[PDB]
Amino acid sequence: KQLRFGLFENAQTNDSGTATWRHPDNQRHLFDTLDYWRNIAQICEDAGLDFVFLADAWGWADVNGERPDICDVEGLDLPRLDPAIVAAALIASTTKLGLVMTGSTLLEQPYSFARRMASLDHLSKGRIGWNVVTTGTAETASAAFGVPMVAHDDRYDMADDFMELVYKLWEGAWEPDALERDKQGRYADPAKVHRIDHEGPYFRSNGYGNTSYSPQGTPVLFQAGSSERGRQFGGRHGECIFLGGAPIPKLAEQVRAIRAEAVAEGRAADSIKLMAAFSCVIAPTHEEAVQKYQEVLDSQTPEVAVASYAWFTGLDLSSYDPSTPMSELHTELSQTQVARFAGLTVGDVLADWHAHGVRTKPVVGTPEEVADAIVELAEGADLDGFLLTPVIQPGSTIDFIEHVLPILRERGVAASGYDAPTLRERLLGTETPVLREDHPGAGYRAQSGALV
Amino acid sequence: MKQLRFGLFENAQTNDSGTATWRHPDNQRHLFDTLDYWRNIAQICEDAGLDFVFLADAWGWADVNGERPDICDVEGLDLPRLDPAIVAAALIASTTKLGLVMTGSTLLEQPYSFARRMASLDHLSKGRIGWNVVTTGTAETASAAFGVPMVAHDDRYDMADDFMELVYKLWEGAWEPDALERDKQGRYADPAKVHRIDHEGPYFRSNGYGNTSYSPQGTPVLFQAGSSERGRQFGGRHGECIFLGGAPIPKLAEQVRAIRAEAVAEGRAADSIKLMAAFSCVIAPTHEEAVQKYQEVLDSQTPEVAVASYAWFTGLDLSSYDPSTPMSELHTELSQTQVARFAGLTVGDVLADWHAHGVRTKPVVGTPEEVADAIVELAEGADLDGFLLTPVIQPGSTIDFIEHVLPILRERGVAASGYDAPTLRERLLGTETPVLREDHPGAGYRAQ
Repeated sequence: KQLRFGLFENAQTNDSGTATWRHPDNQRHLFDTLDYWRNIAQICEDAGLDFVFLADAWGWADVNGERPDICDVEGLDLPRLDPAIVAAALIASTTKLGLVMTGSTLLEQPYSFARRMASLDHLSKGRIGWNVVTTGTAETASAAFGVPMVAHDDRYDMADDFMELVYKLWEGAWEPDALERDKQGRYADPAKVHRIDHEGPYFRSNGYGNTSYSPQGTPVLFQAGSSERGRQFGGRHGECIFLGGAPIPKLAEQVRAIRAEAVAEGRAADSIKLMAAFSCVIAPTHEEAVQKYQEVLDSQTPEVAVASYAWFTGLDLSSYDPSTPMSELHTELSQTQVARFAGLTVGDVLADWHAHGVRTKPVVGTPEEVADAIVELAEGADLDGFLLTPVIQPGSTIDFIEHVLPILRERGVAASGYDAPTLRERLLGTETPVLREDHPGAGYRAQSGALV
Repeated sequence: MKQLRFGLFENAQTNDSGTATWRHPDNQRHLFDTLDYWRNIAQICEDAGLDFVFLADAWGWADVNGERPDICDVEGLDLPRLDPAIVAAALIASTTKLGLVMTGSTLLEQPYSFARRMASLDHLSKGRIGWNVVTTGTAETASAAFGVPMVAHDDRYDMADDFMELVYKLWEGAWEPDALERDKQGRYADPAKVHRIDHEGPYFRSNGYGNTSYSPQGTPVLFQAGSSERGRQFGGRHGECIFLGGAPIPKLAEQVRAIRAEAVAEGRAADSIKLMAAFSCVIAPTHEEAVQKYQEVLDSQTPEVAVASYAWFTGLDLSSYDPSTPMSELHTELSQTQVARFAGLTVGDVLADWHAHGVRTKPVVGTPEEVADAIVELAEGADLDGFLLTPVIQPGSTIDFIEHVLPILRERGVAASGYDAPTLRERLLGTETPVLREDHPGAGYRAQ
């Protein structure tokens, strides 16, 4: 089993509730220059990484109903760039690297979104993926768009309706061989160009699709929802599921559950790929790696943690002493919070948040120790790959590539280069660039008997 | 002496404007869906010092009597196409000075995500982005695709005004130009320089912060075309560069004066709005070889195309009349307004004109000196600031203009020798910095 590796990026300086931008080796304060992205992409492509994944966000920080000064002083939330634009600009400087971007079913218009993603897939020759997001933090983003809030219980129903429409546009509107472009013959075969018809609870569309059938048809579908409804959505539509950090026995159960959901959806258990978020700090000795991790933590302003904790969870902890038990708060807590905080103090909670926010806890050690950790995760939890989540850029990515990946390649668990041109062929380990027949999007193909 | 600016009119699809010469052996835009076609075009333009490449856009498709007929696919008349923002982003990495201008529709875009998309292009390109502000579109097809109702024809410019006010607030007022400090020993950004916007218009609403900080140009260079009195009022308020269609010097000159008067009425300097005329040509060493070169272009287009695309573009289906019939005499209601121009022409005459150029301008056909003389006479007679080159065959029409006509214009001193500034606004408007002029309405939305 050869594992796949991708890089997690954000088109902004800080991510995931942390703020290590002041670290002397951190360069992502330069996120708004193309040279930052060209350098990152060339590092990944020279190493044979399977893809770079661009996360996204639409909203901003909300601490007690306002956006406090510390959000600007430490660049906690803003500004950012549009990931589709970054992805498109990286097409020109890469040839094999996959490019994966977040796109929101809550805020995108499906018809223009389908044309945009298919245009990326044409120009890149089949290297595009889409991380399907439905939630976010939604409250700020909705006021930015002037649109009403969609209840949390309906967001995945809206996402289901969104998927049905983009499947019609990507798979049902133009047959794969419709374009002929023979100057002495036909431009296109009119019998292979179809009007679509869609009338759902949230979206409606009637008529032709702008873009013809792209090299992959549908971009590789990534998904990371962790709620019960979110895992059902991923088991039905996701080809690659991103899992956040957890102990090996918990990851193993999550993987088992997701494969079982895929099976209940009529898909082969191994036709869905599971990739875990993975962070590391690498140095030539274990003691130096521990010290290097401490220096990352020391680079974050101490006041950040309590602000970003309130933003991400809604719980404001600023007024309390660090020794205050989490049982003795003023507010009442969901049951979930009382179980997770059992025996902890405010200082415990903020110190843990300071260290990694919602990012995975890093594996800290020598190159061989980090490589051993990767193999134990993969064998212990039945994983198909890892999403590298850097703590400092570009250094965290360079360190992994230069010191860890060679050990993994020697051990036979990482590939040596690029043996397939499209993202789907490489990730799904097939010689077919289009969706599998047991995937829902395949049911919309006109050449296979779909309606209209 | 006025130094004219030049841009290239492109389309992210094979055929445009109701014509279809894709079958010509030298036409390469059947490969519009490959990056190599666009890399090549952009490199030709940038090496020549052309100010920009302009990517038009469309969301609809052909309608003839409520059908999309088979000829549309057999000849690629309308579809398929690519998204022009994605093409433009992909050209950033292979260019350094070239302007990238793209159509964006105020009828269909959401202003908050559009503002972020355009400012992201502007950041990554270092201030080379333009936006052709489109306020029209087939309320039938494009709106059935999006599942939204037809915004009333007589309210489209009111909706566009509200769109503009909001994207101005996001681009100019949400983040001050120097808000980002990125000092690891100091502050990342100055909180006093990051502002919540509040907008409550008849069509759009937004409350909160903007995703993108102040981009190199602030606002993309604003292009506009629109013939009506209301469209001239809109262009005179918002447009920095105005595209005019094909017209003889007297009418072109009157349109230039009217548009500058509208800019003046909005408190702008009369010369701070630039007028660019569409221009097409076929060039060859002798006049006779140029006539023959054009004829081969016309001969490459299938005869049955013209009557089909004419019905699509105008709603008038001429397919059932023999070519002898005249248009003032047989069948169907005409508007008392439009159809006078049909006097003294047969059906075959209309379709022969339409076959030649569709909605594009009639090409100037001749020698390099004849084409250069046409350009200078248009510019001097109409007080134009530049020209939008519309090719008949790509890439050859662009190559021929660059290799044979542009040197003459430069030798005569009516075109600059090369790039004079790195950003699009500095080149087109002569500003001292890349940001909007202080007398442009968009600058009124800057903070303080």
